[PDB]
Amino acid sequence: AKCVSYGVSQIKAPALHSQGYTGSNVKVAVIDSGIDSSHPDLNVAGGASFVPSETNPFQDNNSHGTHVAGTVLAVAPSASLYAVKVLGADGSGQYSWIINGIEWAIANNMDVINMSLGGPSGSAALKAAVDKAVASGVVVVAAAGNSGTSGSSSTVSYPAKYPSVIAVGAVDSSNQRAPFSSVGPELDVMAPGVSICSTLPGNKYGAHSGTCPASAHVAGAAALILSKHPNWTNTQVRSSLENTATKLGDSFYYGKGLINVEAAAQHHH
Repeated sequence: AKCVSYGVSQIKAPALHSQGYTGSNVKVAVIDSGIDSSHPDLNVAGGASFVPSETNPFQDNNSHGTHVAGTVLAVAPSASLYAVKVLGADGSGQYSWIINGIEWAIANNMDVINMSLGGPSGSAALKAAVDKAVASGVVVVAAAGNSGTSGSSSTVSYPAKYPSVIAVGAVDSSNQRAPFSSVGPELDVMAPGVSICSTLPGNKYGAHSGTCPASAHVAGAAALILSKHPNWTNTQVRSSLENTATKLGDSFYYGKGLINVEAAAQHHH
């Protein structure tokens, strides 16, 4: 909203805005470090903390949750944000806390989960939680990871690496893969993730780079699509994003390409 960012244009969100679609009546769980709910540029509808040492989901001592929140609303100005705090100030959290956050999002009928986070290692418990959210009809979006490349090996973080999740990589303003953006066959789509200006705690603004801001754009895009097509299943929202992406190169690096929310929101299934 208040900090200008190229990313909103890049994914063609203004075309939805000009049609009157802004993500009205869409519940988006920001599963991250909290959201600074006292930021004048944010509104938070509810939330929960699962970080025993950081009990307030409506404060953010990391900054990532608040930056994600601002990007979600820049793309989908009318979206209802829920602050699901599973990470501490150092941007780390236990998988069990993450799972508790996912469980809360399912129980509270979230339309979209955004997981601005990933760990290097697998968990059947984490996989069961995202698979359950998808089975319950939630669109589950996650940052692909900031682990760069590892030759022919996947560097996609968990839970982005699970097939049920939409794994989002990062491009710059000229649609080139960001050097940090994780790669592999599990990568699904790309979005803007380089020098993204958004809300920071304490009524501040600033640029962040990562798959974290990239995932935020796709969570917002899912909210725009649901506002035009509130009857679409998560399966149909996901298909619309993947099948209408702008091809950018080899899928190992770029998945299906850059999301195009204008194209996605008029996809015929």
